Amino acid sequence: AECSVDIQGNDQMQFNTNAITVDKSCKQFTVNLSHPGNLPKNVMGHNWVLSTAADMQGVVTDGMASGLDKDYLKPDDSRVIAHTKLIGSGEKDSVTFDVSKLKEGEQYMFFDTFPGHSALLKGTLTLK
Ligand SMILES: [Cu+2]
Ligand SMILES: [Cu+2]
Repeated sequence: AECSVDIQGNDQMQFNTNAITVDKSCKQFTVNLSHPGNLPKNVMGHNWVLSTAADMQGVVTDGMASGLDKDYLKPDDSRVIAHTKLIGSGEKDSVTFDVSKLKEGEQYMFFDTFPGHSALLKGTLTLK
């Protein structure tokens, strides 16, 4: 079945999807992130970070304290299942992860850890 998704986050604080479904016959799953807009990474950086729904708050809280030079993730954060780089306008990055990290029945969120962004640049991810 399809095992990749293209995602944009723009300068208007939107990802172009808020809901990803990962087909359970996929062995790996790829997210391709790009960033329409004009603003640089240090003011309008976005990443795509996956964790369980329950872990999202703590990843976001620790990430935002970690600084730009950490790409806004706490180093060795074991809650992070997969993520792209933090990217600014005009840049792109992909991540491919093993679908065996995901479990059916569990709720996942993807989100941006750039400070303050996750209230807007987030959505759900389901293994179906
Ligand atoms: Cu397939
Ligand atoms: Cu952002």
